[PDB]
Amino acid sequence: RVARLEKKVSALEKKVAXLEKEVARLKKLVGE
Amino acid sequence: RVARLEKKVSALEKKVAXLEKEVARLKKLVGE
Amino acid sequence: RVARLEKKVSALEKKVAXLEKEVARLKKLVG
Ligand SMILES: *C(=O)c1ccc(NC(C)=O)cc1
Ligand SMILES: *C(=O)c1ccc(NC(C)=O)cc1
Ligand SMILES: *C(=O)c1ccc(NC(C)=O)cc1
Ligand SMILES: *C(=O)c1ccc(NC(C)=O)cc1
Repeated sequence: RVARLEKKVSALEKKVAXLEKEVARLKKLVGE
Repeated sequence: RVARLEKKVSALEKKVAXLEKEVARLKKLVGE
Repeated sequence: RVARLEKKVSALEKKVAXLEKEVARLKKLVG
């Protein structure tokens, strides 16, 4: 169970990094 | 401890799915 | 190993919170 969780967490980390970059680019495109 | 973590990771996987979908939609609307 | 996972999961939760806020703002401006 812990090994499987470790792999799920690593996958999530890669996706969240990404979303952060994508969100930062969209914020620039839309502007303020 | 591991069961509790599993629940948390499941909840995160759901939230990231979504964000991915929302971010794909916004990217299509902004273009580029 | 479990404590290392717990730290990683806490970190992700704070990051997803956020992304949700930022995305909610973007959705409102573009919608
Ligand atoms: C949990 O991810 C887990 C638990 C057991 C094993 N392997 C054994 C039982 O041979 C792998 C991973
Ligand atoms: C799409 O946003 C999407 C679709 C299915 C799920 N499933 C979870 C919430 O059980 C999440 C997000
Ligand atoms: C897991 O994150 C983990 C496992 C073992 C230890 N340390 C002790 C001494 O067993 C720390 C962290
Ligand atoms: C977002 O959910 C968030 C982050 C920081 C704060 N700080 C205030 C309330 O002290 C509120 C909400």
